[PDB]
Amino acid sequence: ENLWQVLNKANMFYRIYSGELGEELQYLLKSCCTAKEDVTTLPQIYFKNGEGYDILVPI
RNA sequence: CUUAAAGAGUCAACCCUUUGCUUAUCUUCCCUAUUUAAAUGUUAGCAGCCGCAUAGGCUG
Repeated sequence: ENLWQVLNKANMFYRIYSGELGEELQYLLKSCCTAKEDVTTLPQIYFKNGEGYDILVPI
């Protein structure tokens, strides 16, 4: 199994997330938990937010 | 300015063959269709003869 199987059974990602297996592991997990952004080849719609619109990109 | 914006699914074909749904059946008794009454509505628009008339008159 790759990392995707082991992190997703028996609530293992929440176990590393709440640090039952270690706070330095919490760090390792969060070092991979980042927000990378790209808006190309994605839908961009307008949603009314009250007297104006927001360009929502639904992911 | 709508998970906005955009897009060629194309092609091809042997469903075969086989077959016993036969067998025997009581439908059946019953019994009131009874009674009337204008056909009226002129109920016919005819037969000859006087005539050129299929115009018009006469005769019963």
